[PDB]
Amino acid sequence: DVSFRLSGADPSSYGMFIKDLRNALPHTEKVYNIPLLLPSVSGAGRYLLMHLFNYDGNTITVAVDVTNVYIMGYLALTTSYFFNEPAADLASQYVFRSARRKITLPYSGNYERLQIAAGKPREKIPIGLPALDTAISTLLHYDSTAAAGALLVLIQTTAEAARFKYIEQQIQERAYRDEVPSSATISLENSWSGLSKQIQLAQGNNGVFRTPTVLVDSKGNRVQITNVTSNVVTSNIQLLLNTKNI
Ligand SMILES: *[C@@H]1O[C@H](CO)[C@@H](O)[C@H](O)[C@H]1NC(C)=O
Ligand SMILES: Nc1ncnc2[nH]cnc12
Repeated sequence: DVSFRLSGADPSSYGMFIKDLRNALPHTEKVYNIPLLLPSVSGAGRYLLMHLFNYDGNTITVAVDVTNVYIMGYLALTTSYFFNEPAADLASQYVFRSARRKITLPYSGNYERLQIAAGKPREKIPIGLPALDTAISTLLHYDSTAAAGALLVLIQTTAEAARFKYIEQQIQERAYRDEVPSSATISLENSWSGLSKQIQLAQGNNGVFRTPTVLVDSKGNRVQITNVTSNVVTSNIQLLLNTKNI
């Protein structure tokens, strides 16, 4: 298990949590020096539990699939909550079995459905450590519309930060003040599977992507990533989605 406390949190303690989260994900291989997530894991071992504590010390436990860093569900006091999708239903067979009741959220866990449920796109939802404290608090008591927004915050400040050093740094910048994600952040989120695939295909293609990945950069400009010498590959992406899962 990995844990993060908002009470006393700073960029350093958040950095430590994101390190712990990455390190909890198993791999047997690195591709271009980046850990390659496993094709599959059987049984309860598929799921990492993240213990998150709000500023007041209240807690939720979040279930994360270690193959793809996908949040499947969470436990808040004695109630479990899972996304409305087959992978989350499967997860519910292994985690939080001792919850007094299980609620299936009225949406799946992808960004398209969550943004619909929340009534707003990610571009308009501030993220940061304060927003993560809010999100934890929101999830403690069921409210499906409020929970959609909370879950967009939770996913970007945990899973997305684990996947990309740039996103981790963005959240660190937002330790004490929320701000909507940069368009580069949005771009990276949207591109992880694509990038993961191209980095793997580059092995056997002399480091060259079979298909260029289009990203938005820090200055707001749109760029093509064509090979493993890109900063996105050398100094940003931290985990690879196995092509078996693409
Ligand atoms: C690889 O990417 C860099 C930019 O990141 C580019 O300038 C260079 O020409 C590319 N090399 C090849 C072989 O595509
Ligand atoms: N539930 C989820 N967990 C991790 N990353 C995601 N990206 C979109 N939905 C996600």
